[PDB]
Amino acid sequence: PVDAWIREEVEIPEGVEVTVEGYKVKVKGPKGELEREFFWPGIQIFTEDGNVVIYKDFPRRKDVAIARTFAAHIRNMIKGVTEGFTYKLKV
RNA sequence: UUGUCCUCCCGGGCAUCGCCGGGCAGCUACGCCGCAGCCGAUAAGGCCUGAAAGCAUCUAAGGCCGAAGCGGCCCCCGAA
Repeated sequence: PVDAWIREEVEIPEGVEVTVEGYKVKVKGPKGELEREFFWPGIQIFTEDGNVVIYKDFPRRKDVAIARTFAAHIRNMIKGVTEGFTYKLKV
């Protein structure tokens, strides 16, 4: 194990409410609702105060990578639900 | 229609069916009719999201397309 435990936090802005049931996380905001199932053996996701916490005991390199990508995905959900995304293409 | 025999005529036997021309039915080909391009998942490859590795990155987790190849539609045998 690279460390005793790993704990990644994702802050929740005022306009967004985040809920977790089992291994599936819901993010609701003024623009819509988003879902996703984040599963990895040993990683547990819960909401504490105003943050979403991805936590694991005695993680390894791959576990750390998985936790970081999960945090990035949750941040992407919050970003999309609170302003959304726009792509530009040139013909 | 040739040779021969039944005496001759008609009518017949044999000579590869005696030989030659034609020939329906049947069988045949050299004849004629019939043989779908659509769904599903993939290989190489082309991409999205994304960290390990505050950036980057098609890959580590996750997702989308993608072969005369693979599975189904189709045909034949099939209640030991």
